[PDB]
Amino acid sequence: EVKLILYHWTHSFSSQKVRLVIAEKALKCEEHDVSLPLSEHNEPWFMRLNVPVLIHGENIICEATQIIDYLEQTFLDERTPRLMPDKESMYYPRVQHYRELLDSLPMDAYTHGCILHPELTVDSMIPAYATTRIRSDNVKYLKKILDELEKVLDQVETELQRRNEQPWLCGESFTLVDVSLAVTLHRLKFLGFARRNWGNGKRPNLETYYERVLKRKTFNKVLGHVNNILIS
Amino acid sequence: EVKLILYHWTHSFSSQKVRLVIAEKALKCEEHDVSLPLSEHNEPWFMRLNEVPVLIHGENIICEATQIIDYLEQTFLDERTPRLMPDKESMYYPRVQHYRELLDSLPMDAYTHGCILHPELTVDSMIPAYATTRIQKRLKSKLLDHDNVKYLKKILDELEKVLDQVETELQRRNEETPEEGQQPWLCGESFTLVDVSLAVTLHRLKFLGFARRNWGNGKRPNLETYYERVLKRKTFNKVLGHVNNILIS
Repeated sequence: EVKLILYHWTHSFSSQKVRLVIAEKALKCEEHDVSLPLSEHNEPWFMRLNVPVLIHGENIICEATQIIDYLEQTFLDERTPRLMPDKESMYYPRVQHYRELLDSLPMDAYTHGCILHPELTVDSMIPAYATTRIRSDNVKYLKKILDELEKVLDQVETELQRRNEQPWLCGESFTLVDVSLAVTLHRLKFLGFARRNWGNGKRPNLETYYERVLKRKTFNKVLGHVNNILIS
Repeated sequence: EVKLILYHWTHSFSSQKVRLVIAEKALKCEEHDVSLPLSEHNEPWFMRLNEVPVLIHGENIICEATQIIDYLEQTFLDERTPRLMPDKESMYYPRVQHYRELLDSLPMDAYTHGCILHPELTVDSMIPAYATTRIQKRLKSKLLDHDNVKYLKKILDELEKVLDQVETELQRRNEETPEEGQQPWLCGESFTLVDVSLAVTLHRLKFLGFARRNWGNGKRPNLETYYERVLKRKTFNKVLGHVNNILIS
């Protein structure tokens, strides 16, 4: 047989997307978490959120987006679910529009702007002493990108509204745009930007979506513990 | 110790640079050649030229040759481990980094595609002729061939201009060196990354058949001497000794 091999950091955002796509497709994959609990400077994984790789026979693929595209285009046995509609399908141009819009969110900026200036976060799951340690980019820049997020989240909420006409974001099937949405939100919850953008009083369809995928078997099996700082 | 793991294609240009740097620094590395003798269409390595390797070192994943080579030079710093780049503050650094960029910017991919297509522009190519034969419309494809040939010529004239500079630099090194004694490499006495880029480039042009155009029979004699000298270098032979022999899988 031909082995499928993945070298990744368990807590890297992009790696989470890749590993969830692997479970959503029911692929056997030999996964190697190369990260270490404590660094040489004695730091745990939630301190070091500063690219994964897939080896499949003769192919080497790098960066999550490229690994996911490789997976979608390569495993086409009928039993293997598709997470993307046919390239000439009516549905592709919409799905790919949200997928690009979600895959474009500055997660790097969010995580760095959560440790710094934690005032903008609410119920952040990162210990408070990271803020002190990391203070040895600016609030102006950070507020902006947070407001941009609202605008993006506004689009998701409005598009999510269409519920009975249960479905997922773009249709009946769980698609690649759902791994981007699911993993994005779970990270925002870790950073403390969840209460700011949904919950009681705000975006009820989005609050229902987030809670629904926490109950999903594949998501739970793959990302159930990634926000638990007690686990290496 | 912490393992060095390398996934690569033996015959890819970028894998060749990385593997040679590993051997020049005398690093232990678990190397995995992912390539297959025969493809799904039952084709050998010399049929299938079109490759980005990855290095796993502890917690680091590094992809692409230049980035892997920059990673090696910067992290492996034991006193017994050779450096292939002079200290950033050396007289020599700007000269080395300047040729390093000049060589690492050559479109090797376009040279190999333009060899499989349009072999009439190659001489004594080592790729079989039968690789080419396999690889309102009438006037559309005619215009593509014309544009691709114009491009291929252009980049081959650029190669010559790169090789003219190398030849002149090797002339400076020959004038500085007594003919009895240890001959320098491109930028000085030490073998540097720019020498691994140059060696692997020249070996590859030889394979594609773009050597006789650029050296031999009086043209670029220092470069010719350089090429023949690096074929005898121990690490080069150990690592690349057989990468141009289509009889070996």
